[PDB]
Amino acid sequence: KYEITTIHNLFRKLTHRLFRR
Repeated sequence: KYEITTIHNLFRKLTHRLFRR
């Protein structure tokens, strides 16, 4: 559950800020 669930729930901060950067 860490592909589309936690990936956008616990990474939303990075995805919107510095996903890979």
